[PDB]
Amino acid sequence: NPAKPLDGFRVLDFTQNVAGPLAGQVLVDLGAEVIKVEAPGGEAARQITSVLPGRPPLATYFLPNNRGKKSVTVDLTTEQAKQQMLRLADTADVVLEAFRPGTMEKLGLGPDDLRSRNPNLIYARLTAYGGNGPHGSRPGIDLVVAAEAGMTTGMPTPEGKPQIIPFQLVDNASGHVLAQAVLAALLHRERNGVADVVQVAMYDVAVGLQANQLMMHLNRTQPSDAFRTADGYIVISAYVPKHWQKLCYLIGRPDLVEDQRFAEQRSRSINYAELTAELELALASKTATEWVQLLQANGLMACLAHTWKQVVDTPLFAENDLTLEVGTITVIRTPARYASFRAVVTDPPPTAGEHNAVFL
Amino acid sequence: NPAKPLDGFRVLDFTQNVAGPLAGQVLVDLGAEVIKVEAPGGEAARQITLATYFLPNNRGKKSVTVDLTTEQAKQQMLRLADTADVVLEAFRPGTMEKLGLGPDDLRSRNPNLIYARLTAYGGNGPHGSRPGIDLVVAAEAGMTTGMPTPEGKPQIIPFQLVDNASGHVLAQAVLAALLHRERNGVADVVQVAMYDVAVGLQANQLMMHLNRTQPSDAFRTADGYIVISAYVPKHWQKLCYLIGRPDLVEDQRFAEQRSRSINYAELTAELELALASKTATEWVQLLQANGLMACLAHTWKQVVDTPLFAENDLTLEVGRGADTITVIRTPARYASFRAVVTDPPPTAGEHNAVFL
Repeated sequence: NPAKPLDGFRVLDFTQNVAGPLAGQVLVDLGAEVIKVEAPGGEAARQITSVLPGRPPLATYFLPNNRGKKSVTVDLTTEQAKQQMLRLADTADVVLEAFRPGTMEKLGLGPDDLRSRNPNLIYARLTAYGGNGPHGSRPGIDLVVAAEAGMTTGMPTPEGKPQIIPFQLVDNASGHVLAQAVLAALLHRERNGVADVVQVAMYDVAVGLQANQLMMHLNRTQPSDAFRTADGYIVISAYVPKHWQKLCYLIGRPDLVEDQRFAEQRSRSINYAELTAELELALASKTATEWVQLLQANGLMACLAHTWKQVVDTPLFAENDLTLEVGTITVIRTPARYASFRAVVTDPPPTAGEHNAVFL
Repeated sequence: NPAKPLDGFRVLDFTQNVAGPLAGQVLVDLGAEVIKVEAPGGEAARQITLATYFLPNNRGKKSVTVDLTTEQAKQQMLRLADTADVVLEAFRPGTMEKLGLGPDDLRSRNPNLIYARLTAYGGNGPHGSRPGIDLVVAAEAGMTTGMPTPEGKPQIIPFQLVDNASGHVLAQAVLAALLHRERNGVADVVQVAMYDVAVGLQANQLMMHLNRTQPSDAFRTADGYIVISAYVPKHWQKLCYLIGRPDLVEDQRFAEQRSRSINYAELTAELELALASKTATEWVQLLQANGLMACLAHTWKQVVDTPLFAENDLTLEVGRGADTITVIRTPARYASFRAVVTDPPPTAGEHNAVFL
């Protein structure tokens, strides 16, 4: 019922898989009409399912990021689709595209093709590596882009194998950055009358996520770690003088405050190895849950390293109202929250080509 | 010279550390006037060196120095907010209210003011009231799951992904709010919790517990590891011929995609047997020439020197002539204007005279 930021805006979404569609989902949550353009028979990600005992399989990649969207089914190689897409684009505020560089141009749907017809059209491109040269022309997925951008650095594994982060951080981060860039473009148009071309590379996002560590190499705080306890590990960050002193008294080790090895913070960094040893000797007297309870009650930053299975059952997780029901299946909402409207949609994903008679 | 999306907008930035200032930096790049509010001595992050935390996210901002506990600074902030379009704040829940600078305090005076709050855990109740930093929020949101360590220690990701992702999400939400105000006349309160962002980055992994593909990994070679993803039927087949193992294509253990996943341990031994005859660099060259996804697992020291890194124009220089400092630009790019700034960070309190 209440107004949403993007009411009245129409988005043509050519993207597949996760990053581009998440950006589409963010736009939907903000009130835009987002029209998926899929290959005949539907997007391939519709078929990639996970087993749910006693129930139809769950399209774990497709369903969460295409709720409340509309769908047209079209074969982009034929002349008929080209014309339908050109007519559909004349009515659009935004085009979202995530093919590898050069594709849309070969189809006759490039930024120049579409923008010559519609001077108010915002054109947004998401690629793996940028399309700025020969090395950046390649297709990629999360796992390979993450590793090529350096995200395995400094994480030792038992076998000496590079550590591969087991969630799709580059995809999901890229989705939000693209959404950000579309929003900026919409504002640019609204205020200045300029309809822009926007480009986001997953590689650039990944580099950005590691910017501080990368920076030391562009130019030729303890205790803050996980620690053994009597039972399980505890994560503690207490390196600011007030917190550090507080910590030493709380674990029953006042001697550490004035120990010349640990008294100043720089000493804590140089003698970092000795410090974790002293802390773990002291932390041995309680379980991690007990230490977490004690340290938090005294205003120190500490927590358990929860597993995914544990996270979803914590009181904090329940408190933040992070889930929605899609008719039933449970999914996670987009992170940004607003007071004057709810940035969620209850609608299910569209069936493949559901709105062909409506838009073609 | 050319118009920028946020020309004419003024932002009041109370944020510290990485997450919030990154959002401010995006706003600067998009043309906004962003005014930092710092402690009298200057933000603490100015001193944590050389300055890996402060310099990259505060270029082109202006700076005022004030002690927020005093009534004089309180009044100065209230007058300044009367002129502002956006407030960015990243203290723990309840803090700004205690200073008399909460959303109702500021929005009562300025009905067009957008108020944006970045917290660690949300502030929606008792559990989400705590302060936090990247490392602790990441572990509490589940980001150590499924990563085995030599010593059995939980694996802590050594870069600030939750901070930097949160900044972009905040920037996104501020942009949405600006459009909301522009089109619907609503000046909103915006909230982004780092925990919520962290949950979102892991959404598919979390989702399996709310309701209920090979080869794609790193592999040993003669020298170094190679990362390969070739699990799609057409790609799987190409890989087998290129590494000299046509027998693997029809091998009952590996012929179907589901089989490769079940027998991934055997698959890995067979693949590494073949990959042992060449260096990782050699395999990357060969596999890419044939349209397969493969790369080295570069270190940070290596990434910066690659031809790919150079192609994408990812760095900018801060200062003039010699002894400039190199930083990384924000990722989104635009044709009608450059989302970059040359200007250096402000000195502590540099604009005290102009704003207070």
